[PDB]
This record gives sequence, C-alpha cells and structure tokens, in this order.
Amino acid sequence: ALWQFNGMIKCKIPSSEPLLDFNNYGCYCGLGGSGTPVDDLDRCCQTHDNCYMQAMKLDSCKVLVDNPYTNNYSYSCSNNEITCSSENNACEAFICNCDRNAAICFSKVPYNKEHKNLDKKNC
Ligand SMILES: [Ca+2]
Repeated sequence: ALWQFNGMIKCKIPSSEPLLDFNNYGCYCGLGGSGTPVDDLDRCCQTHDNCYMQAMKLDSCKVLVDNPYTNNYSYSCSNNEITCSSENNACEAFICNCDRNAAICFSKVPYNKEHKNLDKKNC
C-alpha cells in the first residue's frame, strides 16, 4: 500500500518525505500518467506504473478487492536495505517488488526541481 511505499523510499533516501518530494513530479510520478517521461526519475515512475498494471493482470490480485495503493504487504528496512517478506502471498509479493524496484530507482537518479508539479501540458 501507499504507507509501505512511503517507507521503502525513506529507507533508501532517509532525508526525504517521499509523499511530498516525489508526488506530482513529471508526467508519471503521481496518480495516472501519460506522455513521454521528462527525465530518468519520471521514467522510474513510468516503470512503476507499468508494474502496477501488470500486477492488476494477475489472477491472484484480481481476487482481492484491494488495489496496490491500499493492498498491505510486509517488508523490512535494515541498514537501508529493503526486503520483501516470504509471507506475502503472490499479489502482495508482486506489488512489494514493484515498490522495492521504484524506491531503489528513485535513489539512483537525479532530482530536477523544475519537473515538480509539472504542467501536464507537457504530457
Ligand atoms: Ca503514476
């Protein structure tokens, strides 16, 4: 869910408030997304959106009424490393991996303040 995703990002970027820093960034970081990613961070978000769409296609996820945003899963942050739990059932395990991948992606690319709250006229 959103609360676990927030924590994974802070796990990799301890100085951030991910729900403030990465929401509404580019054409893809935030709800929805279309167009050509504006930079590599925006591309991390595009990949993440695709991952969520893929999760949605899984039989296992289609059984739950809960979408990725509210679907809770278990993970730990230790020494700034993220570990998705073996106790997650298939859907939750898939979503946890989508989240883990984006958090690490976010921690490896430049952050461009001029892409924050981007006019979706660029998308
Ligand atoms: Ca998005």
